[PDB]
Amino acid sequence: GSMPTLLLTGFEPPDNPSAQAAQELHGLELPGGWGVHSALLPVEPHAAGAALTRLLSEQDPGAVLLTGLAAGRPQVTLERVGVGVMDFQIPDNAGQTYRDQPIEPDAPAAYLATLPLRAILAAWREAEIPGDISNSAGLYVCNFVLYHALHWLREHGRGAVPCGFLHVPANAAVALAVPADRPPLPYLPQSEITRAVRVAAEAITAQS
Amino acid sequence: SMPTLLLTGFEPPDNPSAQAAQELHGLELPGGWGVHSALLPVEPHAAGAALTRLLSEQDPGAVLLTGLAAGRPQVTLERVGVGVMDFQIPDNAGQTYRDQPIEPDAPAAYLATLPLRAILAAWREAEIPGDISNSAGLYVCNFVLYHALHWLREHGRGAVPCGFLHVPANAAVALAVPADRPPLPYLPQSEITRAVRVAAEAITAQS
Amino acid sequence: GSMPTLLLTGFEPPDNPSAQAAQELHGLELPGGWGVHSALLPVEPHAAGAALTRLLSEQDPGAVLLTGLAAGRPQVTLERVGVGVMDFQIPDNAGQTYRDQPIEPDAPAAYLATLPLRAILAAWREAEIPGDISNSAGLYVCNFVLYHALHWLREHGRGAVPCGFLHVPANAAVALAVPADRPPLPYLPQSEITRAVRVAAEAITAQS
Amino acid sequence: SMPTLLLTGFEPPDNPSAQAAQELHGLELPGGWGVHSALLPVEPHAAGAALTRLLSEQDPGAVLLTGLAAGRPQVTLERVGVGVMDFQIPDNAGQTYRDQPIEPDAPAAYLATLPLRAILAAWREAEIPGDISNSAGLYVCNFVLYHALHWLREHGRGAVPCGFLHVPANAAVALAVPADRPPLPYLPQSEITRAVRVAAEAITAQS
Repeated sequence: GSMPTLLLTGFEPPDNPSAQAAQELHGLELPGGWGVHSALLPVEPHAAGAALTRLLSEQDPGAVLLTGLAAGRPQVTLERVGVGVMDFQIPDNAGQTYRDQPIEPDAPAAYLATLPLRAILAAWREAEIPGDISNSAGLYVCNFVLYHALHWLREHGRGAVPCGFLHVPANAAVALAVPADRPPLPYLPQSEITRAVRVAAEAITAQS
Repeated sequence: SMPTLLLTGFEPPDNPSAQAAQELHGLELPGGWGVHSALLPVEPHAAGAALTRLLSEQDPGAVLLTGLAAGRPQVTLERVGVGVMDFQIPDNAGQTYRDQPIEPDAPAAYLATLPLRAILAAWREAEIPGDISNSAGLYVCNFVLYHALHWLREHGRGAVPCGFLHVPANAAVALAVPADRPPLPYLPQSEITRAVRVAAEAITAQS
Repeated sequence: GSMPTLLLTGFEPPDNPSAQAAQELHGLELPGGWGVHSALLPVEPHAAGAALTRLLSEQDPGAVLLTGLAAGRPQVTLERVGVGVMDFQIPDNAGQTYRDQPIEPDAPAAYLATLPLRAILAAWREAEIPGDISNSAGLYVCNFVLYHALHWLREHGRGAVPCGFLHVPANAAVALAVPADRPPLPYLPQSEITRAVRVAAEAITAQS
Repeated sequence: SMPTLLLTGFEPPDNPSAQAAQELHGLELPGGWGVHSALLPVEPHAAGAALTRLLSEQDPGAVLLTGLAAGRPQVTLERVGVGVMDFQIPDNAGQTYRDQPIEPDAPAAYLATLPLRAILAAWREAEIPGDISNSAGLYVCNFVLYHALHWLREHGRGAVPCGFLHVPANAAVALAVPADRPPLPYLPQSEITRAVRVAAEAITAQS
C-alpha cells in the first residue's frame, strides 16, 4: 500500500515448488520498508493474465518476481526475455493448446526482463546457490505471464518497475512422482528452492 | 534477375554449416530459384558487415542462415533473434560481450519470417527429425539472425522470409571431442546437407 | 560351415536399426575366408536364449557380434560386460518383467566380452565413426543375450571365440516416432549404423 | 564388540561423500549398531590398502562405501563391481589404467550384497528420490566396491552386506563448475548426508 511491495507469484498445483515458495514467503519483511505480497496464478493463460493484471493494478508493486516450475532444470534460473508467442507442448489445465499464436496483435515480439539479473546471480553465489540466466522461458504459461507483466507495466508507464521470471527445479515431490519409464529428474529440496526465491527477492529490493 | 535464396554458413576447425553451404551453392530450385552461398566469419562485427553486403548486393528473395549447434541431436529452426550479445565463449577475435544490446532503440527481438511449419513438414516427409528452437543462444549465430531481420525490416524488405537453421555436429566435430568431455550427438555431413537442402526447397516453394 | 563364420544378430521389431543392419550384412564376404551369417532374435529373453543357443550350436561361429538398439545413445558403443541379472524397466514383447533375477543359478556374476574392443574402436575412428566402450548393457534382453552367449561359449570349451555386444543409436524412423511430449533422440541414418556394424565385423575377423 | 557399520567416503577440493561420512561417524543406530567412518584416498592402490585395513581391524557387520558421481541427479546404489580398472581421468597420483584386470584369476564381477530394494524403499519413505545403478564406472569408486566384495568373500565374510552409494554434487561442487561446462544437478549437503544416513539405517535394520 503506502510501503513498497514486491509482488511474488507462483503457479497453482500435483505439486508445484513455485507455489510452495510463494506461499511461505508471503508477508516477508525486507530491508528498506519492503514487503512481499504473494499470489498464485492458475496454469491457463487467459485466467493467469486476468489474475496478474488485477494484482499489478491492485497491489501497485515496486517490483515483480514471477516464478514457476521448470521440471528437468538442475538449478534456479532467471529468464532474460519474454516472447510474444503462445505455443504449447502440453495442454494447459483447461485442456487447451495454442500453436504459434501471437500474444497480442501489434505488440513487441519480445520484452526483456528488467530485474537486476547479474545482482541476483551474485547474491545467489554469495549464498552458495548455483544459478544462471536462461534465454528462453518456453512458450507455455510461464513465458506468457512474463510477457504479459512486462507489457502491462510498459503500457501503464511503469516500465521502470523491475519485473522478471525465476524458474525453479523440481522439488522432491515432483521427482518422486516421475513414472518408472521416464528419466530421473534433477531436483532440490523445497527449502533450497524457497531460499533461492528469498535471496532473489532480497537482491531485487536492495537494488531498487 | 532470377530469385535468389541466400544461404550462409560460418567459416571454421570443422563446421558442418560451412560444408552444407559450400555444397549447395548454385543449386537450381523449381520456379527459377537459385541458391547463392556465402560463409560468414565467427566474429559478430565482421559477420554483420559481411551479411549486410550480401543482403544489399544479392537482394535475395529469402534468407537461410545456418550454423553449428554442437550438442543438439537434430536440425532445428530458430523462432526468434534476440537483440542481446552475451558470449559464453570468445569469438574468433578472442572477444566476449556481456548483456550488450545489439542496437540502441531497436526491437528487443525479431521473430524469424521463414515458413517454419512448412519446413518441419518437408523435413518429416524426407524422414528427417527436426523441430523449432525458441532460443538461438546469444552468440554470433543469434546475432546474425537479429542483424538480418533488422536490416530487412529497415530496408522495407520485411516480407523477405529470413531465419536460422542450427545443425548438429558432423562426424568430424564429434570425433574431435576430448576424452574427458561427454560424447556429442552427431549426423553424417550428407544428412546435414540434405536437411539444409530440404529446408531451402521448402522455403522457395512457399514464396 | 567349413569356412569361418561371423554370427551377426539383431533384434526383431516398430523399427529396429539392429535388425536392418543384420539383414543387410547377411552373407557379406570378409577377407580371410570369413562370411557373415545373420539372424534376428526375439525381444523376449527365454525365446532369445533358445534361438541364440541354436545359432551357436548350428552355425559354430568363429566370432559372435550381437547387436541391439539403445534409443538415446548418440554413438555406436561396445559393451564391456554382460551381467548375470535380469531386471526389466519395461516389459518384453510377451508383456513380462523380471526384477533382480539371476540369469542362472551358480553361474558367474558377469562375463567380460571377448571382442577386440580397442581394435574395433580404432577401426571405427579410422572410418570416421565416433564410438566408445559402454560398461553397462542394461539388464534387459540385450544384456541377457550377451551374458547367455558368453556363458554358453565358455561352457562348451569355446571361450576363445570372440563374442560381444554392439549397441546402435536410433535411426531416423525411431527418432521420428518419438511422441511430441518426449525429448528428441540422438539418431543416425540407417546407412551410418549399418556401416558401423560392418566396420566392427571387419575388425573382429581381421584380428581373429 | 558391538555391531559396526563401516562407512567410507573419498578424501578431497570438495567431496560430499567425505562430508557425509565425517558427519555420520559415531552415529548410534537401533539394535546396538554404530557407524565407524573413514576417508579413502582417490588412488586405487592406496585406497585398497586402506580399505583392507579397515575391513580387517573394524570387522564390520556391514559396509557402506560412498563417493561422488558428479552429474547424477539423485543418490544411487551400485549393483555390481567390475574387476577392471579403466580411468577416463587420472587419479590423485596422476595415474591412469587401461582395461586392467583388478586381480588375476578372480571373478569378472561381484554383485553388491546390500539390501538394495529395502534401501530404495527407505529413501522413498523419507521423500528421497533414488535408484539402482548398474555401472559404478571403472574408476576408484568401482575399484573399492570390487575390492571390498572380493576381500569379504576371500575371508569367509561374504554374508557381510557390502555395497556402494554414489551421491550427487553438493552446492560447492556445482558452484566450482567452469563457465564453459554445463551446469550440474546438485543437492544441498544436508540432503546428501540424510540420504547416506537413511541408507545406513535401512542396512542395519535388515541385518
